[PDB]
Amino acid sequence: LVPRGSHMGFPKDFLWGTATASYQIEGAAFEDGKGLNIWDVFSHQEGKIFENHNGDVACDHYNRLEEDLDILSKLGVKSYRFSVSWSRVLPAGIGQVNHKGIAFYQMLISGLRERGIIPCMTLYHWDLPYALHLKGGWLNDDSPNWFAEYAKVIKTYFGKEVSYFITFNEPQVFVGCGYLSGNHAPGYQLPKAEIVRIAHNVLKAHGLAVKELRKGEPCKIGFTGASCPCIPASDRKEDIEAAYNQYFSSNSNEFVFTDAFWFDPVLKGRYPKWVTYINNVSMPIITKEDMELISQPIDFVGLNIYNGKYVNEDGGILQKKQGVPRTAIGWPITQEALYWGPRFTSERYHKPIMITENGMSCHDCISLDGKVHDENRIDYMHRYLLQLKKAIADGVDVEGYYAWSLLDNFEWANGYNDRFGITYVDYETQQRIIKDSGFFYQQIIETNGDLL
Amino acid sequence: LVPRGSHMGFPKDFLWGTATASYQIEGAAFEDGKGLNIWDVFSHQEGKIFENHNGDVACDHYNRLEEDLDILSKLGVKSYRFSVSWSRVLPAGIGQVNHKGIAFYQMLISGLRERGIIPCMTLYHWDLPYALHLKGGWLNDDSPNWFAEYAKVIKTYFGKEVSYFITFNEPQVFVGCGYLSGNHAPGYQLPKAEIVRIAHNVLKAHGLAVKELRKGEPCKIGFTGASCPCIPASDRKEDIEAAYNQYFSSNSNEFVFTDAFWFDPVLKGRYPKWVTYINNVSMPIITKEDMELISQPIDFVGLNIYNGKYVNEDGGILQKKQGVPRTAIGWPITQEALYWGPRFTSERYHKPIMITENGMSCHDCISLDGKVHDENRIDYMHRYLLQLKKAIADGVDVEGYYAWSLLDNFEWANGYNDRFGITYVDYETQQRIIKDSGFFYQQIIETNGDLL
Amino acid sequence: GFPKDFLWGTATASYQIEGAAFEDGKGLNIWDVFSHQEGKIFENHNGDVACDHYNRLEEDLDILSKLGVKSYRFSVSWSRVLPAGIGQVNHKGIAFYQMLISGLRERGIIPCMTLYHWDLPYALHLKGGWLNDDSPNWFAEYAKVIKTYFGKEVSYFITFNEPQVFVGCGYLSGNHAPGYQLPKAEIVRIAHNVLKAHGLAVKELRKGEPCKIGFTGASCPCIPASDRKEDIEAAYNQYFSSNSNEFVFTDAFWFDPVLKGRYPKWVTYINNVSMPIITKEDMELISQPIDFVGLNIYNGKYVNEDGGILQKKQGVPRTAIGWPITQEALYWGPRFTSERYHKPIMITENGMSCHDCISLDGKVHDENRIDYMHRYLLQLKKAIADGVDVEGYYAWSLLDNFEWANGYNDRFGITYVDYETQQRIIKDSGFFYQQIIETNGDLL
Amino acid sequence: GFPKDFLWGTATASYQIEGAAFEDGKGLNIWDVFSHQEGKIFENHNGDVACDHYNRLEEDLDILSKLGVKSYRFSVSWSRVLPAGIGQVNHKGIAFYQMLISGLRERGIIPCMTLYHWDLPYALHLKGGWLNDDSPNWFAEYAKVIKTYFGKEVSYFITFNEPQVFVGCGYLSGNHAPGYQLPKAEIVRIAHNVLKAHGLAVKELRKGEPCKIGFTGASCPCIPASDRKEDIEAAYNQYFSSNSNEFVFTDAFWFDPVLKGRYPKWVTYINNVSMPIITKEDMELISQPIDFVGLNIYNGKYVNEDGGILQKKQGVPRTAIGWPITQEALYWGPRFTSERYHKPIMITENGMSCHDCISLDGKVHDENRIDYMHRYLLQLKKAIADGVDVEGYYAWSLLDNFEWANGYNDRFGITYVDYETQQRIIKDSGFFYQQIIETNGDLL
Repeated sequence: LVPRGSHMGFPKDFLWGTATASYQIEGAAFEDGKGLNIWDVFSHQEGKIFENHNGDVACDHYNRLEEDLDILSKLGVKSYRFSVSWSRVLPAGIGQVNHKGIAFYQMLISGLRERGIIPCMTLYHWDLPYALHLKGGWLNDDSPNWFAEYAKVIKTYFGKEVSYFITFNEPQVFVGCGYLSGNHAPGYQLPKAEIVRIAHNVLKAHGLAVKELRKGEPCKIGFTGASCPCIPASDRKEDIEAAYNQYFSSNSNEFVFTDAFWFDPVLKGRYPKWVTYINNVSMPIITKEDMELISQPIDFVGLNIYNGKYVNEDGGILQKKQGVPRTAIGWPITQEALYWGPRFTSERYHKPIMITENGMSCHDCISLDGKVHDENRIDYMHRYLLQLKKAIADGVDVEGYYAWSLLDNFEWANGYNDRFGITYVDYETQQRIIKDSGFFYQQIIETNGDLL
Repeated sequence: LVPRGSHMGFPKDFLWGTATASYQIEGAAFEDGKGLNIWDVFSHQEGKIFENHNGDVACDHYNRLEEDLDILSKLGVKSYRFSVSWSRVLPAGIGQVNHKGIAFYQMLISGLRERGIIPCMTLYHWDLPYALHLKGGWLNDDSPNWFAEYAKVIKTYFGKEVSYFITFNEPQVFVGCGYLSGNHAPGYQLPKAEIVRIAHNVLKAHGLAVKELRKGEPCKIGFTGASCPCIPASDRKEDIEAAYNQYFSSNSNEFVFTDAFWFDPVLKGRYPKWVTYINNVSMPIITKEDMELISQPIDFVGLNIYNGKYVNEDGGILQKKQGVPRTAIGWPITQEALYWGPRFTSERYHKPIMITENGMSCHDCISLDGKVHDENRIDYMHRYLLQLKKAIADGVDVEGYYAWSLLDNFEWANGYNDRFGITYVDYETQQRIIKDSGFFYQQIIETNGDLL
Repeated sequence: GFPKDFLWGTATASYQIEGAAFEDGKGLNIWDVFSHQEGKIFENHNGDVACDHYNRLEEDLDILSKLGVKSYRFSVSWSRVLPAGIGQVNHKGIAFYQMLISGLRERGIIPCMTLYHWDLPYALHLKGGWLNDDSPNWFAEYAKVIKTYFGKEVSYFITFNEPQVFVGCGYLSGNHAPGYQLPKAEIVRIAHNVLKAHGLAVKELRKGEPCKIGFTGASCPCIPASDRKEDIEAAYNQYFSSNSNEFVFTDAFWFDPVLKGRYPKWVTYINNVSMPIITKEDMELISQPIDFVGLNIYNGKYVNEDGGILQKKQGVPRTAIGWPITQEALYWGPRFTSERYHKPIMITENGMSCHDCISLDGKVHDENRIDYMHRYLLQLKKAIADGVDVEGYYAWSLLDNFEWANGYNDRFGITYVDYETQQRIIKDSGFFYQQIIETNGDLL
Repeated sequence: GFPKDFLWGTATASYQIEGAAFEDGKGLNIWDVFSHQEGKIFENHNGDVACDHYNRLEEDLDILSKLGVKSYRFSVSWSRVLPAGIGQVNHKGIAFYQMLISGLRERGIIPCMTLYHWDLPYALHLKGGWLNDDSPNWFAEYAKVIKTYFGKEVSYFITFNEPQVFVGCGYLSGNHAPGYQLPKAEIVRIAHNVLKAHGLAVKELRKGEPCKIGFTGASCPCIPASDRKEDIEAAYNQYFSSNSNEFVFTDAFWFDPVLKGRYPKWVTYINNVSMPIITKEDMELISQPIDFVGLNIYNGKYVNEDGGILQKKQGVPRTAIGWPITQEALYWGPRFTSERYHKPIMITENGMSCHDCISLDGKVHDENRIDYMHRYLLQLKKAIADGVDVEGYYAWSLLDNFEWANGYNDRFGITYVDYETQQRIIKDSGFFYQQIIETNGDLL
């Protein structure tokens, strides 16, 4: 990388954001003609979620939109990253549009523009329409075309007022956990060949969606991966190099959760070399036309980084420190991940990066004083943002940072047992209480991070 | 039932048969334009089959048809029950017919008619075309139409020479083990509502397939269930009634492996009442028209009976006797199952019955004398046929009995570790050796079971 | 408010803090072996070194007196003082605890000594541990050594810590050392040997100096739906219920024997092969007079008006180890135990696991721990107000330490320990607590 | 052909046939308790009654002589003769075995007594079983009691049956009594104690009458692919290989200590916490001279020229318990053992589980067992032809019986047992074997 220098710090037009996802916050899962999604069915299956929690109601954000928009303004957030519920706008996934569904996102986007908050719209954050699941979901050859139709509808109704789109959130997770480990919807444990087939169809879906998002008003399009940065043992050149190689490595026994497996097709138009020699029963035919479609020009790379892994000089994973600082969900705190992650991604692909998620699960409660004190989240945020500022100094093009999450919400298989919000939600009353971290982040934005 | 008494014994036209299934014997899994089926893929997944056995080659029946036909005639078998490989005649499951696949079954049927043996063709014995699995298989609303199209092709090409059809074999198992327990292809563990959805789509497929099989030549059409008969504690009326009720019972927590859940729809055009009360997420919509489609008139009920369970006077399950006679697969020998199973089915539905499978897994070997002695199989067959003869005497209309199997073969998740054959197969050489039970059965057929 | 002479304390256990597992002729304990068995502990952590408290006794004593703690609850490593579990006493082991107790008395801090905090000497484990008919006698000998060498200076003893856990987790579920999953009859045999062991240890501890003797249960209090009389009775009955299929973790299975001299009725009616013979003399031996009941309370469960446990509230406030925060537990637990047994209560453990770290400012901020303590202590103070006799409250723990099968992944300390340097850093909670003690809880 | 003095026998074990588990002062054993634990045994079968051989000794002896058996291998129930494992001898227990041995001698049948066939007295289990330092002494005492009451009329002794199984399955995998899953060091400790126990038992069995003393291993012979020297040597190496990750079920791990007075090399390099101290005195004690090596061989595995274990053939002939039929096992097992240890070999167990039943003709036809026996015995004959010292062959088993974790679901008998009525029906294999004995296997 070519350095930029410290002086400026964070860019003047840096998107200080917060992120949510449809299923995690919206509720009203069976209202206003919305079609079932795979998480509605998965979450209602005995044993799949922590204490059989589900997203039926969640934060009831569908009905409390106004209140949450006021929290965004109050905090002084520049950008709001959210996902559209495919099944809310297209109950069957294709064909008939649901106007009540469109109306909701319309009211959200008007509320955002009225408050001068830049919409960042995730098209797919895991809530596959159930009707499409009944037709084989991402195993179906037509799944790219289904997604394209959805993309077209998105652009049609929201292309006017929304200029930031992300096609897919974390294919590593929704394919890996959804279809390999089976812990996420729809809860399958499929063979390698089918994982490759699904990947291939998700990536082609991405291409077609990009094309659909290009028709009409100009906009910035992104793709978000789950990233677990390899943190080098030292600043020695060989150690950095080993961490870089390990970070972008993949093989037929361990690919679905990697960066390279997804980002190489998107950005370089090629899978990792190993893919070409796989001959397993039922492998998809991967063509040159496929790879051109997949690698449509996009504007930014989205990184979801929560933590990384310390590697040795040779790129092997170092044993975790005893009593290493950790979060409420069990993950370690590794501040340098928000340096090395963006750095290596910039070095490899030479693209603008947005941190589409960064946040911490904390055992938050309402204290006797009626407030929610989350110093651990503040320290986490403080530490991670310093590392991201260092990455910008060393010449990484970073255009935005999105705190996960605006609200405590339904954390997938962990239910409501993990609170990631800068805003606390009491689920008995649906009361919002802004946490200390919320005000901390507000001050950062107002000072554009100059005082970190 | 009105008895006929024990003078006549087995009817004059009784179909003495043996039974196989496509995937279990054919092999040639990747030849002659045959498309993949779910078992090709499932069996190649690590850990799914005993010692990773698969049906790639199986008994190589595809190439050794003439030797197998010769065994049939040498034994004097009246009828041969087999299944057609959907994926062999329709590689994508729909659309393009594969004429080399047709030619195989053509040469089988000609071979049979030439030897005066009556073909009993099963359409679906679990080998769903992989291409259709990728479209969601039986979860897909169109899966009935797929099957219908298959059935039409069946009728078109084989309706001339084949007069006995079975639409589905053991939906209890291919749905229950395929989609609930996940031990069989495609290896899923789906919620209750999806099992009902699959069941309903399978049953509608049956309806449509019957209609296709009715167009053109006249034939007899059946539907085969896996049945575990409840054997009453005694001949007292109340003990019998209790066994009857247990046998035909089902509920939302135990239905997929039951008789009534499948046979009530087919034969009486109604689900068990509990189904209409369920409202789980994403239950299929069951219409009056659906039930009329499902309940096309058919000519016989198929029962696959290997063993039953002894019940107390209240219909509760009695504890299995210590050291009860059992088989190599671990199942108990329960002779009375082949009396009570047919009897109760006869009483409930008043339809002709065929025993479409009965047989035993034995730890068979080639002895020093070069022969295969299976006296345990002989005794099993003798005892069960005695019981079937008694059912016929007590007024059960039984039109045939098919021994499972003609050949040792691929026994699904148990691979080649379970031999059910009246003919031994050495898989190293593909040598067939008719077992003692084969000659025993030959004698039964020639005497029409008069000497049992 | 809180009584004038209230034992404001903090608590630890030998294996969780000491380290120095293989020095000065200390014999092996079951945790030394168990912890070294791959897969038994989070990331194969072990207490070989732990907080190195063996070697940093002085520093930790200064923390105690800096916080102004009135009493220090700790356990004695049975294997450190009796390496084979019986016979030859090890004087270098005694020296350590002697040095500690001196340090405590020099700072005016009342020692509260737990005899058995789960670190069964391995040599005794090779002889069948608590399945052995002689196991009560082994303990008695250990309790006699304790009185001999420490009875002069120590007048608060706890025989056993959480029999629910070291038996239930150690021999039923198998998540704790020695990691067994034994039949019901052997669980009862173990329980009966432990309870007889307690009796004999009480008698040993009664010879010589006058002292207060206690017994500590892991208690999960049933919190009534409301203050309605019937909801309270339903909660009480649930709290003190037990049966053949769920007893090892209950209060009544252990405390009724100790305090009422009888097991729950169902225990006698069992006749599983190999069940121990429970005699009248056994029960008289078990039910020696003791001076207080120890309650380890972390959280409880809410019960409906019929005694049925309610489902945990969605998004309930919780701790870093996953447990819910249920403040009312430190009211109802003491109150119900007081009502049933009419003995003085000692809260021998109360605390919270937090995801603590050193912030950019070099301090350890644990506001959650502060709220937890504040809330729970309010409840205990209300129990006192309503006439419940509570003689002491010990915060778990003085130090972040080895949390058994969770290793070092759970920090319960009012003092943070960086395990890389063994540096102690007092958390905000430590100063909060200091202030609570100074004011005897009058500002809660 | 087969030698003139060949010991053509059949074999049983106490717990598998005797029943009468709770009578005539017999103490509990681990299998009494384990088998009553929910879900430990196939359909919760136990040996409370088994074949009721205790109460039907005459009938079973009559079958033994009817078959023309030359030797009868049985085990003595430790807990039947010493109800507490040590101390008071139970003379009603002794009487039974005295009656058995009388009935054998009376019928001209050579007794072959197994001391330990897995039924450890429960009292000793409570004292830590084979983990306890005194367990070799417990067994020594037992072996002295055996010699005292049976040394006059019994000249064939086997100290331990299948240490591979009772230690491997009993304490590593946990599928057999007592049902534990212990660390490597505790397995080696148990092995060492069993082995030392063996040594003391030999010395006890030497005091008085001269006798033949053996040690029985569970053996899985490696069958060379071909008769090539390379394939043979590779099979030999694999057959006697072991390592710290895979030793408890091997031959070398147990037989080297007994016969060569050394453990395999890898044992030197284990430094795990709790590892037993193996002294040279221990090794000399273990490695007492013995008269024969007992092999229990059911099947083997085929190894390529490299020594790598070959995959099982698709559709290989197998038994009702799932094992493959590998006739050559009863050639290479003896030969390789004979070459390594230069000791006389006794096939102390060989047979086949079959899905046997009473046919309509009222007979029990078991042609598979007949073929199995014929195929294996031909292979044993060929070993004797090639100069392997084999002193006898004992068909497992006389009766269908309690097959441990598989309960009564696996029938190994040459006599069928109907558990409803306890009727015995000699199978075709019994008669087949009778004929082989009368002809001394000349017609094989």
